[PDB]
Amino acid sequence: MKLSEREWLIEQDKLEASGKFETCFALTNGYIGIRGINEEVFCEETPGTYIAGVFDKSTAQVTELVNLPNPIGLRIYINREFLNPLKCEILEFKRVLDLKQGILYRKLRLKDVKGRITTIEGFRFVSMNNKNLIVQKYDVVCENYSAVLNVESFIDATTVNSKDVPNDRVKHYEIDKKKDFADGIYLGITTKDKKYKVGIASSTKVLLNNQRCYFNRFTKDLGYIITENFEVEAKQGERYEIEKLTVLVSSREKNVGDVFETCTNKLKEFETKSAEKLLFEHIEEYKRLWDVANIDIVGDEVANKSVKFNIFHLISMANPEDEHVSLGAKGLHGEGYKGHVFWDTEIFMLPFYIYTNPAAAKAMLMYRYNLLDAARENARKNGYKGAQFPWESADTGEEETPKWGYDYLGNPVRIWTGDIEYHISADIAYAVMNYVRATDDIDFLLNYGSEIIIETARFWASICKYNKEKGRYEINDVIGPDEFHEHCNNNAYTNYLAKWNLLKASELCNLLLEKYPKYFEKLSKKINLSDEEPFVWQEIASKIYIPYHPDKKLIEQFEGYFNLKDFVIKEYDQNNMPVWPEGVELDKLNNYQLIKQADVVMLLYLLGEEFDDQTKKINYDYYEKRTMHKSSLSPSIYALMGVRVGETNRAYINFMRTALTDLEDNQGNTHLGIHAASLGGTWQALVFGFGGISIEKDDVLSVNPWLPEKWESLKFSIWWKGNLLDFKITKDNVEVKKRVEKGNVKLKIKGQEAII
Amino acid sequence: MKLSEREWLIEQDKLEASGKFETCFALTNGYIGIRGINEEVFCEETPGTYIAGVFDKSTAQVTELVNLPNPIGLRIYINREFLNPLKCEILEFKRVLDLKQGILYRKLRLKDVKGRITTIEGFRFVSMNNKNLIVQKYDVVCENYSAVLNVESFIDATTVNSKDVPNDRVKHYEIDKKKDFADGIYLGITTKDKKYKVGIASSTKVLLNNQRCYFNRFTKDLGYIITENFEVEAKQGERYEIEKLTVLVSSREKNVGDVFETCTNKLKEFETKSAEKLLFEHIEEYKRLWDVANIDIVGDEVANKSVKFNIFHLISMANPEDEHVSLGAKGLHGEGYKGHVFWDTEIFMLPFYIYTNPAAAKAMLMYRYNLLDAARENARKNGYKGAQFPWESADTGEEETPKWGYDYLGNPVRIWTGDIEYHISADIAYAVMNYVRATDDIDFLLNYGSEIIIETARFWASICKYNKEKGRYEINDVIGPDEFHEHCNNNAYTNYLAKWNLLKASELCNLLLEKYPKYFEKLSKKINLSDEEPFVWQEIASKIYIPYHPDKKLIEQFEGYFNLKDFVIKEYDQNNMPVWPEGVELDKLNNYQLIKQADVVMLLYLLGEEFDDQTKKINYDYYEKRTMHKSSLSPSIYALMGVRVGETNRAYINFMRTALTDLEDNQGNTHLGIHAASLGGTWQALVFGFGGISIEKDDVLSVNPWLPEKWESLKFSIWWKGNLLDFKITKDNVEVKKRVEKGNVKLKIKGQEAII
Ligand SMILES: OC[C@H]1O[C@@H](O)[C@H](O)[C@@H](O)[C@@H]1O
Ligand SMILES: OC[C@H]1O[C@@H](O)[C@H](O)[C@@H](O)[C@@H]1O
Ligand SMILES: OC[C@H]1O[C@@H](O)[C@H](O)[C@@H](O)[C@@H]1O
Ligand SMILES: OC[C@H]1O[C@@H](O)[C@H](O)[C@@H](O)[C@@H]1O
Repeated sequence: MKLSEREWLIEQDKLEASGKFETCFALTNGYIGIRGINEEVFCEETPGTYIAGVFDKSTAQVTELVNLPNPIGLRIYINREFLNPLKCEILEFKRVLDLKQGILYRKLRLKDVKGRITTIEGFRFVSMNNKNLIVQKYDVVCENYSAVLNVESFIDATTVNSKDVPNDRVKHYEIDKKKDFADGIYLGITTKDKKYKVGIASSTKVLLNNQRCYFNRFTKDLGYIITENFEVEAKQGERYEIEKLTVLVSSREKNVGDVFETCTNKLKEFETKSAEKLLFEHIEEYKRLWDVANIDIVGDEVANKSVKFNIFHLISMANPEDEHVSLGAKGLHGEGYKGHVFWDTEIFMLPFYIYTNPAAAKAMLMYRYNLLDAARENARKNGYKGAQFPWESADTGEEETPKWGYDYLGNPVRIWTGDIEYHISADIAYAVMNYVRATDDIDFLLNYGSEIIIETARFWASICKYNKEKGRYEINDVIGPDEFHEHCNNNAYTNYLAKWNLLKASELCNLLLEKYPKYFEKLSKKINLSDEEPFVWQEIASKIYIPYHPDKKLIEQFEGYFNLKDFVIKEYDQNNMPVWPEGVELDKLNNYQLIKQADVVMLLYLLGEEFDDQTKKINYDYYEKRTMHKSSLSPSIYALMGVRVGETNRAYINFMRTALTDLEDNQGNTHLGIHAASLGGTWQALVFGFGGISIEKDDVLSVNPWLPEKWESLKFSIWWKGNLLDFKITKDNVEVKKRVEKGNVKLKIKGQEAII
Repeated sequence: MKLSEREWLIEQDKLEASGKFETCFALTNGYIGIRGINEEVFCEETPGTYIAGVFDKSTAQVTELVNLPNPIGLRIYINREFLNPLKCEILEFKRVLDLKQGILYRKLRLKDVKGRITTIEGFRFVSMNNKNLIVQKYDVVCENYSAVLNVESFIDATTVNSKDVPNDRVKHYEIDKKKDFADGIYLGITTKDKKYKVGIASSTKVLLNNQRCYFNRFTKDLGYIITENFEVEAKQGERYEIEKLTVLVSSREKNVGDVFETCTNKLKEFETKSAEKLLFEHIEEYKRLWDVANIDIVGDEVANKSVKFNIFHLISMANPEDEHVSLGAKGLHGEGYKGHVFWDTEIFMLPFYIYTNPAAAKAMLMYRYNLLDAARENARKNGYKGAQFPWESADTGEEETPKWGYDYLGNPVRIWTGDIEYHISADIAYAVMNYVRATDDIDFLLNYGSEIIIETARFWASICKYNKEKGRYEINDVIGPDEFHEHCNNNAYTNYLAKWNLLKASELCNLLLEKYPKYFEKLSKKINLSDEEPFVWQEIASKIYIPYHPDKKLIEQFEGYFNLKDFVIKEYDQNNMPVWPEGVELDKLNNYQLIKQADVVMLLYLLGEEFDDQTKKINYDYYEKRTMHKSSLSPSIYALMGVRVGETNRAYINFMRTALTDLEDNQGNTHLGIHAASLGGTWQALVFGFGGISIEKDDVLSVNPWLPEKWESLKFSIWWKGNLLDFKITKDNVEVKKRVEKGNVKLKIKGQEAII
């Protein structure tokens, strides 16, 4: 293995425990996730070992993505004394994530108090093609000495969730078995609710010139830590090659029967290939994905690198084979938000997959399809009809939003988002149409998508409330995307999206009846559709209230938002983020016009082909200036929409706010996990903002790019109607090339229609 | 509580993890022992939690004193984040062991990265009179803030033995059960060989003005850790009191019945007593101990204070109520030597007890008595007779000396002390007489002691070999007190002591037959003692070879020793310990005249009333120059004999070495546990060296003091034939007063009879 050039490398400065790097250096294949801890597992490190879909509640308030035993641990002892990196003089330190190859490398050259110098150089990856497999390889060289070296491998099944918060800590698993099976060591667990079993097999070997070079192997059962240990009579300057393969299998897999048998056989197979060869198979997967997803920015090396970083974590975390999971708000990179799935995925993350790997996007839509029954049950429990998707989803599709937490001031507080942040159900319907529009996947629409869109429309028809005096339908006592304002009436974003979802479902019903009558019938029989429902939906939609001041062309975020105390945003912090205005009480956010994130502007982004340029510009200007950017979701959408409305003054800096969310930790909580929505947002702002792509009413692909000052070019590729397109954007021009000649693509390049 | 004056305080300078101070501040009551870690249990700390007599082997090479779960842990959290003292600015730090009240005290004033200042102040003790009880009491003041404090009490059963050595690391217990019993938390273990069960019940509470002030208690089951948590809405300046009581019960106690029930009942009674009542009981016990054992040295503060330290640890570690344990080589203060009992106890430590609290000496000797069957089996199976006491003893009395270890160069070695360091069995018979002569405890002598002495004489008769050519009995292939020399023939120390044991045994049989013939009958039947044996002993003893090299008057350590290469000890380190001469190889110590510790000079101390002053001088002079002091048993014996031969500067020098063994860590390995022999050594150097005491034939207490230049005054007390004698030595004068009268006392002060 050879490192990629610097352009592809993300570097940690200093040898130390770091929450931030544990997140940025977290490695996943969309099934296994592993936090970027150091292999020694130092004192203050937070390990993270996750398998997608493996959730457990036990004594916690809601179900949580399980922190499984930590299997990657590896220590070196010199004559039975732990070679402790933080205890040595550091002669050489390098530590990098290689985004092109998807490996985490680390090289240490250490001088201990005895003046002995040792080299430890190696890497690890979570296999993209062997989803069960983790691979670690480290060369060790005793440069000026000879000694007995103990290579210690260990699985640590003392891990817990919420390790730093005494109230919330819980161990979500019990240890079923531990075994020295000669060829390695095994530890198996069952989650405490008993819904999942996981096996972990690990096998370490120490070689010199590809022979096993250890005089003794022993194993230790230390309670809930099991170890595998190789003693080597190490001679000065010789190259001791340590390889550790670890396999994780869960009872989610078809169909395994015994995780122990499956683990250990899987490990046998992996043993017949070399570390070199598992690596090459791993790197091929990254080639295939980068070939489409890579974006080249010329003139801004910070932007270019930060964008590779965003994309890499996006391409790493999705598994199109798994139609029973989707992407948590922090990927598989940490515990913040408990591995739950929000609108972050449908609205921020999904378009990336729609346009770069449509099979991933479909799988994540199949997650929602498969939880339709839980969404129907969720509706029924709240007095509504159709499908009411939860604000926070895990494995069953029940509402997993906590009811209690702590506010900005550390006080206990009720959490209302699960209860009344309803827009999620519309967001999923929108994301369904977005996927089908892009791919022309009619099969999906007919068999799965239509049912989702119609059931969420049924939900919206149940919650809309007719106000007779006013001759309008309202949706009252909600939270819109701006979570600062709770118990609002007629959030415009919510009302509009509901209105969109209702008209979409009618339109679909009449299309399926006219054009796909056998599919219409099967849907109608499955979900009990009546002939009147399409009309009922048209009628509610025609009269849903949108708060709107025609004289000022301003869309009011929710009724009465205009009477609330205004406030000037006067300064930015070291990371160029808004700082709260003087006067503001952080538990009275409801009384001001300050907003957390894009809300009307989010609406203007999603349903933009239905508002005029003046409107978009006017509402952009009003809200952008009142936006605190207090969610990692916020800046991407203001970069993207800034461009779209000619208000490019601040487009660059919002863009760099999203792109550096975790690399500069600009929200201060990167240690909780990757800000997964902001990754998708960054990609969207380049392609739908700077790259100037927008979709028009007749599904014609319009292109009106704007590059910031520093950028001479921007290249990116998207899938559009089954055609792979290459865009090259420069200061002056736009070129679009099809990668396969054949098929017709209609574009509107700066007001001018063009065929390719 | 109020701290004692500074003369009675041992101070740590700096807040940190420290093996040295874990040992130095280990607290014990002779049942429980607890290493001097900080409440929080920082990452580099080495907990030790032991119960006397609780030993397990499992996968280890030999049985080891078990490191049980660590029950003392206590951490504070402010709004859910750990107040970690190592992460704060330390505005104030004080940590002392109070030798007089036997409590460990710490005060911190901490300033965190958020600017909040917190004070944490308190202490802990392992109850001297309630042998199952650990008491902890801390005050917390939030000096410039208010917040929610979480007080977390934890029992950590993830502990193991030999934690920092991978080959040797062994968890010696399984967790039987954990329970939240509302007024506390419970964890029970059973050791892996199943020989001991232990219950731990702990109760924490948080009070403001002696009223429970927490709004919530909760407990957590985190695998092999259980926690008890208290949430407090803490207000600036208020003093919150945390009290933690912990009960440890083992199946070594009588009538435990159900362990959970016994533990939680005991803690319930203790909970009826205030901490101040509990502390006053505890201090009263130390008061009773110090009233006899305190030694007052004037003119030298370093020596007066380190002496308090040495006696503190001795008085803390003996439980005269327990006749089935004795003192391990490192007390109950660490895992060094695995809790094994060696000649250290009978010869070094036991005299301190014999003269300051004989009841403790007698229990220690009953430990031996109760292990005679094992000593008989040990003899038998080695092809010998009588009672061959093991070199290292634990619970069963079988030989527990490891056969394999690592030499001075780090390489695997055969350890031969268990096989051929035979002198332990005479050492025990010596200790018996020593104890009996001081106390006139005839009953012990008739019922217990005589059986020991006679069965060890039987051993010595059975190992002696007749050399027909040279006309004498020999004991060949031995290790004597100087362990640098292995497979020696006729070690003088061993031959004389065997000769002493044989003759003592004949003598006792003659006394028993004549003065107590019923007892002589009962013992003779018990052990099948025939009429002829005592004549056999007398006969073997008359012909045992003693390497005199007259009339040089020079006792050769063993035969051939004088032919080995001589080296000059020339250099010393900054603690004044001998450094190896140049040209010495540490794997060839058998070929040199360098010795580890007192051997011939050990013999001149123990059987002093049998060699003349000229003889002593000569041998002291020859051997001291050759003594490396590579055992902490070495310096005290040379101080003592030094004074006895008027070689007197080197006496003070050796004395300060044994005084400071742990406080200056002069052997470099204080972190393993207290050097328990050296404690006794120090005491004996004072009383029998500088103090001038010896016992000459016919139990005449003789006194010929020599105080060092610095010393104006030396006071101390001893029990002699049931009399408590207070002694006061000044450079010119000696006085003696009875504080308790009993036996008649035959006293000589500088050749002259005296009265009292
Ligand atoms: O998980 C509980 C809640 O936490 C808040 O920090 C987020 O803003 C909500 O969207 C979420 O529902
Ligand atoms: O990322 C999870 C949630 O975090 C909150 O801070 C945002 O307000 C929500 O819109 C978001 O979905
Ligand atoms: O415990 C094994 C051996 O260790 C050595 O350090 C000691 O010198 C012996 O007296 C003991 O038997
Ligand atoms: O302290 C236990 C043992 O340690 C060894 O180093 C000494 O040489 C022995 O005499 C001693 O009994």
